[PDB]
Amino acid sequence: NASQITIQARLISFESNRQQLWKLMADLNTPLINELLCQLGQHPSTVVSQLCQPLKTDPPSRLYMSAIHIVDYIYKSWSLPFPLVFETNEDMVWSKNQKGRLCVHFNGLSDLIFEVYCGNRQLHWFQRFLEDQQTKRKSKNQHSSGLFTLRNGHLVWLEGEGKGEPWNLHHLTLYCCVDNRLWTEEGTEIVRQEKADEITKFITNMKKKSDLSDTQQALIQRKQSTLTRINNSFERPSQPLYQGQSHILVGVSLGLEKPATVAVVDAIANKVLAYRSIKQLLGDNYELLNRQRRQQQYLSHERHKAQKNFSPNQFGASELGQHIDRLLAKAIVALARTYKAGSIVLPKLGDMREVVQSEIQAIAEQKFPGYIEGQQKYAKQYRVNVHRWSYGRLIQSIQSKAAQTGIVIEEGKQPIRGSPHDKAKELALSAYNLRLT
RNA sequence: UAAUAGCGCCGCAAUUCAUGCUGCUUGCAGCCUCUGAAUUUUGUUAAAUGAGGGUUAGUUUGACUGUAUACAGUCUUGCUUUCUGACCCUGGUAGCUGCUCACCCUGAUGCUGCUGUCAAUAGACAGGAUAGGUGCGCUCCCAGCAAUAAGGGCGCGCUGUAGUGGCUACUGAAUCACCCCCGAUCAAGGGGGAACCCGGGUUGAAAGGAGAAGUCA
DNA sequence: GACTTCTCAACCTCCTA
DNA sequence: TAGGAGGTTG
Repeated sequence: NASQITIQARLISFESNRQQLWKLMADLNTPLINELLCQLGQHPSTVVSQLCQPLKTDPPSRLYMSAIHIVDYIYKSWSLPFPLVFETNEDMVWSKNQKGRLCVHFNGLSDLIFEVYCGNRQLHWFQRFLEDQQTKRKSKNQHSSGLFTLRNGHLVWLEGEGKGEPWNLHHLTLYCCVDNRLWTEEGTEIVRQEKADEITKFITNMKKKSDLSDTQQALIQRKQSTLTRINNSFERPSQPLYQGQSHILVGVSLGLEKPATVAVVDAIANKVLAYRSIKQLLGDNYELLNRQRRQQQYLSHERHKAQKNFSPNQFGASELGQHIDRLLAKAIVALARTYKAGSIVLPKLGDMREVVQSEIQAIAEQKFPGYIEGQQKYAKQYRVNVHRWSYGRLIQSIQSKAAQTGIVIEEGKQPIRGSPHDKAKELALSAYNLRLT
């Protein structure tokens, strides 16, 4: 699931409650470090479960389980404590304070009621969590847990500049992972379909082998309980999702001179419905692209100047590149949705060094026809000014936005040469040609 | 005193276009009114970019419902970012750390560069982001430096007190989004104005997917 | 900071209120 | 009886 998103909010409680939480978070981060050395040594994560059992009594029943999950994630990789991650829809017990504000009541923290401070841009998510738990409560456990839009969340701390306090210094911040497709009823239908198929496959696979007479029956019981409860739905808003025209393919072309260009082209026909260039996708946000290029030049010169012995290089850095890589994805997806596009085509990220090198060469021979010295000099001067874009965050942001809206993404092969509009059109057509296979 | 030239950018002009407009003939035909694209050629334009360091639980970007992408209704919380304004500053004082250096010569993706006044010492003091060059920046150029790229020479294995940096602690100013006043700042809002529009509104906007750990750049 | 992997329960099952 | 906290699992 690439459609799922993460929301955040700041929690606000008394000084005493924060004190208890800080003490427990320290008493939980201290032993999980000890669990690491024990865990890592034996391998050269199922055994980890009974590995923590002796560690239980050494120094929050649901919270000791939490540290187990974090380690498993680190292993498979190959004064703030670590976040307390809640890998359960039902770990948090939402409520509404007497003053109307929401509250969170964590499972292991019986007396720790935090007040939820968030933004109105995303208060509807917390209200949805509340309504979901309330709907389960009204139905008396007759709704499957797969559909409360709240997959998991982890509580983190944050740094402050007061420099005078153990926790008054630090700010709580809740990070709930919420499946965006789980908001509308029609999307929850597809989510229910996929989850039912997964449950069927998993139960068939597990029935095909033999397990313990009690754990196997209990897990299978939960499976059919989920299958029974999942058919009863919630009173969620209805939206017609997205239709998608198969023949219409929005082709997106990445380069150096133009950071990104698009081409809405028919595939059954051979006509381009409408091109858009980088100056036209970024409506009134083009000065942002220019100043980001200037900043990426300045920061690269500074990084080169710093050489080997340096102070931290984030001086003057920002997330302007990310803001532009999101403004661009929003515009590209909106353009796709306007023309009923069924898919957005993106270049393979692997072919993004060869493409930029070839584009630099093409510009060089375009300026200096055969004067090789001038071509090399201009290539150097161009690489000085027009730095390489960040073609990873852009492809990722488009993948997120399109998946959220409902537009599937395919990948083709960007042509080596030609005008950026022609490159985009031919990429889009090549994608359809390969889809025909 | 000098900044030629070069490259990126930004507009301003032309020209050809269509990603545009109109016409139906529905894919052709005109054109350039708009919206843009592509060349090349300009820098007057109060034309458009750009313009040191900071300052808001800042405004807008919102949800659902009914109707037809709009409007009406209801709810709304201050999270993380990005711009634009506006404002403030160009800092103390007290410790500590890092680097560099006998001298020349080359002069680096090196350093520094604003006004005014006083001295005309090398610095103060008042202003202050229009801050060396050009419409705007640069790893380019220019002026001074250059021991703090690199290399070359060359005194007695040293030349070492200065030049630059970093850090902590307590501090200074602005704690803002029409303006002021009193608050809050693990929360908390209230009060008083003014302009504009028609007792109500307005008095800038945007975007969010997080975390972990590696691989590096 | 910017690129690369990786994660995104759930009904059961007691046990106090 | 309805939450609260644990419990377990490919």
